[PDB]
Amino acid sequence: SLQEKLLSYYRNRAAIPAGEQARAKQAAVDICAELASFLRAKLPDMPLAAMYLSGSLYDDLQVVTADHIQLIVPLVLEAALWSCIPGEDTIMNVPGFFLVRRENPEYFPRGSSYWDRCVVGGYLSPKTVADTFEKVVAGSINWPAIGSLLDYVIRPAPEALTLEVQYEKDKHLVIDFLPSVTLGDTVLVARPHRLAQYDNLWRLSLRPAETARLRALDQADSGCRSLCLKILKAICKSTPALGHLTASQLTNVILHLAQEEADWSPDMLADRFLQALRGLISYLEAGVLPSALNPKVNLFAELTPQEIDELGYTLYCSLSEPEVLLQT
Repeated sequence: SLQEKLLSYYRNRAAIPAGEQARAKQAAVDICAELASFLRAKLPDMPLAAMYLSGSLYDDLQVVTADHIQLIVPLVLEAALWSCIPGEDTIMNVPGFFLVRRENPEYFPRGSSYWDRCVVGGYLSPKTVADTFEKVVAGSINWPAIGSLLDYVIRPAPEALTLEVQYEKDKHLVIDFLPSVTLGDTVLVARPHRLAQYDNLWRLSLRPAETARLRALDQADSGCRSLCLKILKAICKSTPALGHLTASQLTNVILHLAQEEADWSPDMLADRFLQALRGLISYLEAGVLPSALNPKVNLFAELTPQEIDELGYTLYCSLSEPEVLLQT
């Protein structure tokens, strides 16, 4: 049965050994700690909150291999000096992105804030902020030496704010160094829009709120939404034609489906899985996957039509024998 194959697939492909997760996490904390020491030592005047590790590996949602970790570097911005403007509220009309505006310059003039050195045209520039950290992360810290003390091989990617870490002979971990402005249950990040004319905008991450909503849903009925998600994530991670599908997009298909369908008991996993495949296909066909948390945001807005066709056709052809997705 499909149910049995899905559970076999989760068991044999999707779930990451507790020990492998441990080594990846430790590699990340080692790296974080080294960055914090450098920052506290060479940039002690840079107002930052506590850096913390984040991502699906900390929420029990990472699959196949422990290979991706976010390192959130939150800027401290004075309340009276800055505002965060939603992209959908600007002339450019760019949902999913934000402006961080320097406010009250006539009352608190240029220089009142450390972050004034990263302001361009009255806005905290994500590009200038990222450049500042790039010089630190990619130009100032001795990664060859540090990897040696920790027995890792650490290199910034060519995307210099991405650190490639070899923590085992052939186990590799990517750490994304994300300069951020935390905004409640959401995070603004310096990771440029795919289009070039949308680059002074901070990117809005809804991950923490999406994750919390998913967990709350399963907690209320002891349901299988998270398990279904993990199986979907593993399939897309293991299938080249499906690689453009992101954790967030898959999480939101489940969140919408959770609004339409109440029954996520363990024995309904297979039915939910197929419903999620057909759901995905309909979203791809429309070219629109609205964020379940911010409906103004289309989660497919950064895919091209060719990328969307490949996803849609791959999934559609699979419906005639869904088992092929389980690497069979």
